[PDB]
Amino acid sequence: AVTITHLFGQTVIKEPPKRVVSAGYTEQDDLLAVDVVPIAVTDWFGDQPFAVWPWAAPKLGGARPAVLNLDNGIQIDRIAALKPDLIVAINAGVDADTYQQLSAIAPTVAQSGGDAFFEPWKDQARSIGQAVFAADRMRSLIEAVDQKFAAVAQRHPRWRGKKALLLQGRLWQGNVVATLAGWRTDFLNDMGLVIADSIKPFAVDQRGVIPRDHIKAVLDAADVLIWMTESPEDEKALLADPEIAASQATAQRRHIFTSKEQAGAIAFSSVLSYPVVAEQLPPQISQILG
Ligand SMILES: [Cl-]
Ligand SMILES: [Cl-]
Ligand SMILES: [Cl-]
Repeated sequence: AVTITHLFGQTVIKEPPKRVVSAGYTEQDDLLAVDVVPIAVTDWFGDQPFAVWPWAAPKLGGARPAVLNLDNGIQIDRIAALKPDLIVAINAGVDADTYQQLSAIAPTVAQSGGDAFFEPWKDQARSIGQAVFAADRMRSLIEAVDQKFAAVAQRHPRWRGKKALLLQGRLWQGNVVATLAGWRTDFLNDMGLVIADSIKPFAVDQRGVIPRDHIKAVLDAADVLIWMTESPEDEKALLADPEIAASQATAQRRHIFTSKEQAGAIAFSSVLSYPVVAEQLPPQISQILG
């Protein structure tokens, strides 16, 4: 028997769960990675089959899990009717009230820390690994992710010190939104890249929010710009913006506009999704810096 400790206290899991609800946005990836097929998955975005993205889809096979959604909040009645022996909500934005409500249905694994959404991915992965008795296997999977990105650095020693920015694929009310240096950007550091500090003065929580008249100046501080774009229309809209259009990156073609899959892979930041980032992204960075 394993005992998981989290923000709301301890959860005792007597044996390996045969019925598992994934009540958060990204958890289905770590569960599938250790070959736990959830009976329910919670949709986030992308409108994927059964809310499982292409990298994890082969693991799903012919399984047809219920698809939940957080639009109105956690649907507990649906989770109750599914009658799970385990509920994983790390990423579901659980609070003290909703947790006890989930605990009534079955043992519930909540987030460990002050982040109700999107705690550091390794913490989420390790927690899931222990809960499903996959702990040794999960450790190997995490180590494999670090290996992949490190191998990119070794293959591209010239990239070291080059400045990059990781940006959302859409403007918010005319403003560029950058991912601040943190665990989310660690995969870029592993490749040897540095996050341009031009975004630091504009920091809000884990994101920089760039005023319009600061956009060109902030972008021009970077050698390569990675926009996480979910469709061709996202890219067109960004290139139509005069600040972005007049940036050095446009003239010098320093822009990387991700595919929906690539954006989703970054967004999920899982043991399954990150390997996709390590494969598909560096060839695009190579054409620019190279
Ligand atoms: Cl660590
Ligand atoms: Cl194991
Ligand atoms: Cl090689």
